[PDB]
Amino acid sequence: EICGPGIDIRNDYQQLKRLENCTVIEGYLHILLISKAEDYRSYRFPKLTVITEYLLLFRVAGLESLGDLFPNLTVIRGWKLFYNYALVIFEMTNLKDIGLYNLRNITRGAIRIEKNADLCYLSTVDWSLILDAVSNNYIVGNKPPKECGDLCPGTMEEKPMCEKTTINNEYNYRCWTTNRCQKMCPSTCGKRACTENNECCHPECLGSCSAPDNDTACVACRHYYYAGVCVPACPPNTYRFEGWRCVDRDFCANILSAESSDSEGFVIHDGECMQECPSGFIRNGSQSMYCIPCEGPCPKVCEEEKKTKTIDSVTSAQMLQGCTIFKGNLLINIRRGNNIASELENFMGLIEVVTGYVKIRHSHALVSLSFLKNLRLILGEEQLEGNYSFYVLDNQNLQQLWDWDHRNLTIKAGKMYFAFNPKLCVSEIYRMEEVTGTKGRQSKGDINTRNNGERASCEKEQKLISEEDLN
Ligand SMILES: *[C@@H]1O[C@H](CO[C@@H]2O[C@@H](C)[C@@H](O)[C@@H](O)[C@@H]2O)[C@@H](O[C@@H]2O[C@H](CO)[C@@H](O[C@@H]3O[C@H](CO)[C@@H](O)[C@H](O[C@H]4O[C@H](CO)[C@@H](O)[C@H](O)[C@@H]4O)[C@@H]3O)[C@H](O)[C@H]2NC(C)=O)[C@H](O)[C@H]1NC(C)=O
Ligand SMILES: *[C@@H]1O[C@H](CO[C@@H]2O[C@@H](C)[C@@H](O)[C@@H](O)[C@@H]2O)[C@@H](O[C@@H]2O[C@H](CO)[C@@H](O)[C@H](O)[C@H]2NC(C)=O)[C@H](O)[C@H]1NC(C)=O
Ligand SMILES: *[C@@H]1O[C@H](CO)[C@@H](O)[C@H](O)[C@H]1NC(C)=O
Ligand SMILES: *[C@@H]1O[C@H](CO)[C@@H](O)[C@H](O)[C@H]1NC(C)=O
Repeated sequence: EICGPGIDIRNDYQQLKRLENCTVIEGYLHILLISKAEDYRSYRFPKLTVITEYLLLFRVAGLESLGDLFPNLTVIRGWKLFYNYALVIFEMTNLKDIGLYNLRNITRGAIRIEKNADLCYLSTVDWSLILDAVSNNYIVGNKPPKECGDLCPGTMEEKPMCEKTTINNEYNYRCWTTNRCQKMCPSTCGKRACTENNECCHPECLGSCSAPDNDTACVACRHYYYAGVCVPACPPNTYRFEGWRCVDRDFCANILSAESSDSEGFVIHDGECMQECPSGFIRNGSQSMYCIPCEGPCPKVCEEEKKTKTIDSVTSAQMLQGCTIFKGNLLINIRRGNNIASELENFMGLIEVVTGYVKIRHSHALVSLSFLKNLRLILGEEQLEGNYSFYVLDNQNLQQLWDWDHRNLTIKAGKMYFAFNPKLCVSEIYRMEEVTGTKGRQSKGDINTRNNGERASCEKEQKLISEEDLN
């Protein structure tokens, strides 16, 4: 049967029993960190014929051959890879050979056969028969051919049974083990598979087949599998799923059905049943199976554990990246200021709306609030003591807010307070008021002219600080 998604086997060999019914592993297979006992015997899963992504064996000892486990693995489709590799075999102690003696096609990605001290029967395999892109294989740290002394079936008596290819200007016999030769097909068949008796398969059959010229006798499909048939494409009203099979809509619509997911569910876009809409699309309603183009960066509501996000750096604003709506409060408190105003804007420039309030305090690094490039509205659903939506205090260099000519912003509810911005002419402050519609909701210690703009050419008034500021 089909088992998915990626099976992750490890620490106990006995976990390899999770694989006893799988004929197809829809996803990857990981076998790490296991140690088979020389004492205890062994498993063997002849049912496994296909793995839709990659096969990765890492740091496993006691296993002396993979054909021992998967004597019938025939295709590793490589629909998703472990970093370019469809087949990774690393630090596999004891492994004396690959033995994957029915492996006939790695549809995608390459292979990595690294530090396997005793691995042999390695130079005797013709990976170009199995893989296209052999140039990308990565091989090193295995057992040296001259110490291996491999002999293909027949070599020792005197009736070679294996075929010969040339690999790296060496013309020799190809085989997976001493008793098993690598299978090849009659040239007649061309780019097609063939039976055990060298009979060509249907052009759709991938890997191999039970009866020639029959598209229902495949061991795998070249393209898509469907209703017992290797199809060259999915039939109308059935959709590609996982790169290898066609599934109808109620199947797609019922995939998380054994689970209580609060997430938006599977969608069907461009003929494929997939868990999520394509990059610039959005589901046209919540839990609709239909994806529609966003028409700009897709809407994205960001909301964190705490209510007030305090951005005290450029690194701290990382999470804001991509967001259109910040549900919470922004406390922008940036002191250190190389040039964080273009860096910040690649993080905060997309925010159109803040649901809470915006507090700018101690932000000496800043000269303008213009990196909030998309901010169109502040909702004021939560406000500082006093009823403040917009609160700006102790800002040494702030010269402007936003450009009150090139830009528009609105404060649905709440009011503002300004203090201790020496480079910030009250004029801007007075303009912002008109624009945001917060004009008229302001007390008058709010916009003081004694410590706001005091040291900037402009064009409770002549004092630097006052009792009015202790309020
Ligand atoms: C999300 O998208 C689905 C799928 O719709 C398809 O893709 C969309 C992205 C868009 O391209 C659609 O045009 C396309 O179908 C939407 O499902 C469709 O939903 C509409 C909603 O009513 C259905 O159409 C209706 O069919 C009725 C029965 O035949 C017909 O009576 C209706 O006509 C009456 O109402 C219309 C609509 O307002 C009116 O203009 C007419 O004059 C008349 O009074 C109406 O056409 C489609 O059949 C849909 N179903 C399917 C299976 O495709 C889905 O609604 C949408 N979700 C959200 C939240 O928008
Ligand atoms: C391993 O198997 C694939 C199977 O081919 C598929 O079916 C073809 C008829 C074609 O339409 C492809 O899309 C399918 O992948 C081999 O790769 C295909 O090779 C054919 C012929 O070279 C080529 O036209 C396709 O583009 C290839 N398909 C893909 C996805 O690349 C591949 O060559 C086989 N590897 C070896 C060593 O034989
Ligand atoms: C597989 O099937 C057998 C019998 O149907 C069952 O006992 C075993 O628990 C199953 N293993 C899995 C992983 O399904
Ligand atoms: C292929 O083989 C199956 C069973 O042997 C058969 O029933 C099906 O009809 C065959 N396909 C053709 C085209 O004959």
